[PDB]
Amino acid sequence: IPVIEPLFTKVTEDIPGAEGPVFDKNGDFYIVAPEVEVNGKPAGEILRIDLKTGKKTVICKPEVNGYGGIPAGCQCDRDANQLFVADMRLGLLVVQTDGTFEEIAKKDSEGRRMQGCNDCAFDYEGNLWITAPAGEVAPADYTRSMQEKFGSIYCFTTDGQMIQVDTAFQFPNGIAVRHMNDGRPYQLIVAETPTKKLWSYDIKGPAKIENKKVWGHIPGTHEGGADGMDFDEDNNLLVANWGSSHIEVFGPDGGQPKMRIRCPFEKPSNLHFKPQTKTIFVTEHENNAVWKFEWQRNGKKQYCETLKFGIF
Ligand SMILES: [Ca+2]
Ligand SMILES: [Ca+2]
Repeated sequence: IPVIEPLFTKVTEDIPGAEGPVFDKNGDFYIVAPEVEVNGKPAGEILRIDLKTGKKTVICKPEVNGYGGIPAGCQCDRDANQLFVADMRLGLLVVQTDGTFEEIAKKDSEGRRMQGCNDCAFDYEGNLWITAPAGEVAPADYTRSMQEKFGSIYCFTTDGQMIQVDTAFQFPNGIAVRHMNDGRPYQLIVAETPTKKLWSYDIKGPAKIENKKVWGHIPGTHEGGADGMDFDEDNNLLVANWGSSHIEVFGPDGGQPKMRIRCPFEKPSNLHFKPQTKTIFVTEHENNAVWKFEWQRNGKKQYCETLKFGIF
């Protein structure tokens, strides 16, 4: 398996558990710090990063009824410039760039308490697919499915329904949506970290998935596995393989990695493309920093880059 070693440039550092890199509709860059703590209690933060100086600004420190959050994944909305944030303690949050935020749901469509979320991905129809590796959200005691299989997958539909689409995962982490050339959602790819597996489902409609299958195999016997992921414009899937110093690259059909990207750090966590460029920003947990490198091509357009009132 061919391995490439591109030049990695440091952007910023000293961000505990650096995760969820994302660009909003104005081109601003944000990341989350899920591991920030105060007196032993969660006090996760959402930061805006100045790409010119690397300076950090905390715009939001989520807390609900005295319970601090553990923000871990982000997606920018299309119809409004707001961020949807998966929080391991609070569930799903919608955060405004001014720092104000709102809790999306405490229970799902079946009346069951919400589970803590880790990452999410919009499909082009506007539905948000979410991984939930933690147990019930605060005030429930914090737990995670690293050993036991109670991780779930949710879909937050355009008409506001929070539906659990599947469960029994051992720490579902990264997630991505494969689209057809016509823009129609085709497959859902979900990373199950410790098992070194990538799973796929066929998307038949909002919150409707079938044919669960082992889509890809993550290399290594190291502790960890697939974390965050994203597609490039040719539908190649780039996957951060936490613990093995590489980002794996899969072809549209999955299976075994077609290429590997060697990183100057052991723990790549998540990544995101800068709109309209080949530049990929990567968060990593060895130094808790954010880096950037040039890929071979542009990234796949995110939902927030699509037009609601477009002709073609
Ligand atoms: Ca993650
Ligand atoms: Ca991303």
